[PDB]
Amino acid sequence: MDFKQEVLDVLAEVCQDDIVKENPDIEIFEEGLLDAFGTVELLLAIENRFDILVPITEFDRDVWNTPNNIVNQLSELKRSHHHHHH
Repeated sequence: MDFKQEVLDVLAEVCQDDIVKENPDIEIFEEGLLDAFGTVELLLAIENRFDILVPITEFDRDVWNTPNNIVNQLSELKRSHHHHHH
């Protein structure tokens, strides 16, 4: 499994647009590719696909602002925020 590519695929699914793969420095919020409800859908999908749980209070549109920067944030949280129900 390729974590970066799988994150980008989830993001593209939520945005309904593969522009996030073709232009991985695109400004997702400035370009209107993701809104609040889409953010919630993204964080839910990250939990459902990876068992990584990022609370909405840890999300920041300035930091999670491009596909590449989302991958980077998630890569940093991938151990510390990984759950596995016993």
